[PDB]
This record gives sequence, structure tokens and C-alpha cells, in this order.
Amino acid sequence: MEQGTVKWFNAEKGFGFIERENGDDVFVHFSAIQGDGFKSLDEGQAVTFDVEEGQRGPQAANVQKA
Repeated sequence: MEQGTVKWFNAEKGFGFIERENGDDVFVHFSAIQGDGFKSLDEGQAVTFDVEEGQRGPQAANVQKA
């Protein structure tokens, strides 16, 4: 149920941040992005996905469009 709004994507590094109630700093990266043309993450759009926290660091995995 890791649904949230994409806050912004720092293309400088290649990381996107998505805002959640539990944490507004979810690292989304295009290594877990879907297809169907939806390979673009844009600030202010809503998405649904899964989040796997690593060694202090919640990253997004399995990204689906809301």
C-alpha cells in the first residue's frame, strides 16, 4: 500500500523523492520503474508502489501508476 505523491526528482543524481505519511523521503529510482510508456516521473503526480527499506534508507521498488 505504498501510495504517494512524487515530490520531486533530482535528475542531477538520478533519484526521485516521493512523499508518504510514514516518510516524505522515499528514494525512487528507475531500476524499479514499470513500462507501458510510464517511465517518466513528474513532480506532483500520484503513484502506487512498494517500498523496501535498506540499511537506513527507504527505496521504492515495483512502481505502478495511480
